[PDB]
Amino acid sequence: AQNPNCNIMIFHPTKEEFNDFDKYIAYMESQGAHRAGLAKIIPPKEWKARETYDNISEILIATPLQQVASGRAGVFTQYHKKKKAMTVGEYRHLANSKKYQTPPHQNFEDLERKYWKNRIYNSPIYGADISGSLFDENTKQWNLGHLGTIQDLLEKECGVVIEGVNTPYLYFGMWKTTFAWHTEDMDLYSINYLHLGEPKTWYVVPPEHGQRLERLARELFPGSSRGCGAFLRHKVALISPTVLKENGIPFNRITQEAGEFMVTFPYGYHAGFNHGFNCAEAINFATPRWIDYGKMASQCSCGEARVTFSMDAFVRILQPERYDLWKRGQD
Ligand SMILES: O=C(O)CNC(=O)C(=O)O
Ligand SMILES: [Mg+2]
Ligand code: NI
Ligand SMILES: [Zn+2]
Repeated sequence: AQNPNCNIMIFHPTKEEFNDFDKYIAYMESQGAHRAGLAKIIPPKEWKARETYDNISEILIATPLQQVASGRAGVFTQYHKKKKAMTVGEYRHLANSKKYQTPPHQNFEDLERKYWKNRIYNSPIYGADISGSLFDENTKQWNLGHLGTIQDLLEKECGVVIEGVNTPYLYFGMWKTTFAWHTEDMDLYSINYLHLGEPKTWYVVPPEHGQRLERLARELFPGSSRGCGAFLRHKVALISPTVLKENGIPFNRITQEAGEFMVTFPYGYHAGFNHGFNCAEAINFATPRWIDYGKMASQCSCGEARVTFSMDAFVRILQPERYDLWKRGQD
């Protein structure tokens, strides 16, 4: 069995290998990459996402989110307070201001230490889940807005024909902006490209050990666990690496830099934070190996998780027994 320790693998495809997306995912899986839950892909040196970023300040962040924390430094939840709209220009200036800027630090390890120590005492502002793309239409390889759709995957594998569309989202981050422990909707894959700016640190639990994380989360957030049998779907809970190590939860960590892709694999729990002002683009996708994870994915039916239009058909086709209850949660 390849990669039995479930280490995060890093890949360096050639320009030739970068032509066929699906083929390269299948290659990474042949090497055991999926066992980690996350992989890094460094594009060939000849590739570019777009020519320049010179005009990105005119993008609108319609609903910036202030991420307010409650708990202790290593075990906390965050709620999103909606703020008034601002342009990317305005947001970048805010990120770089004395109140919000990255503190002086020696290296990534020191910054990680400062994050876990001090995150809860600040409320950074995140621009999330903004429909759009920053890939040039002429970028033909690994363009996140030109992937084959999840609907077409399910049609090809299973023969059914469903509504729904699948488009990318932009994320604008600053120091301490935080993504909580989660898997993807319907335990899909995700792919994330860091377009510009400062790094993003990721933590991941191997898919084969995801239920270990869920058990700890039930222990650490006991009121939340009574409210919902899949409350990590709410995307609000943080658990530090120190706490994970104390409770024997297997995980790995890696820092993504501008110009690099990360892939999350089905049922790979992940969490992380941004080092300073940055812009990422991400999208969900499917392969034939996903279908069995889609069929088994947990669902939030308490009403909190509320998700896209396109998830309806996935639940309806793959999880018909659950459909009625899940849709009462949506409606
Ligand atoms: O970049 C972020 O804030 C969050 N991204 C993801 O969880 C992802 O790409 O799967
Ligand atoms: Mg612009
Ligand atoms: Ni994700
Ligand atoms: Zn719920």
